Amino acid sequence: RSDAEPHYLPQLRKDILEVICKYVQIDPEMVTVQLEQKDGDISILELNVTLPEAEELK
Amino acid sequence: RSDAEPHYLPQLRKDILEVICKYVQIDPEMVTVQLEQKDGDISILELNVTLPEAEELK
Repeated sequence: RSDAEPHYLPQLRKDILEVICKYVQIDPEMVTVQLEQKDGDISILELNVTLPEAEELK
Repeated sequence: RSDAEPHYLPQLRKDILEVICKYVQIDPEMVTVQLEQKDGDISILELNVTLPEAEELK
């Protein structure tokens, strides 16, 4: 797990998953996660959030 | 603001920003946000997180 070096980066992404859950309801397999980097000692953690339909919830 | 219809989607992304702050420290202009959709009544909220260098923090 290359994201284990910090131990917080993956803690925040999983948090946004529970966060979107507190306000909505989606699975972890629906949210993608991908880290990138720039030529200047910089990183870029991007995460896709595929939300499904919704209507039964009011 | 097309993301104002739900009022929670943008609340979770801003939360992950503060979350990465509680465990680290970055600006909102460093994290990108982009929503997408599929041909099946589905959405895809992707957000880039450009993290800067780090060392002064122990």
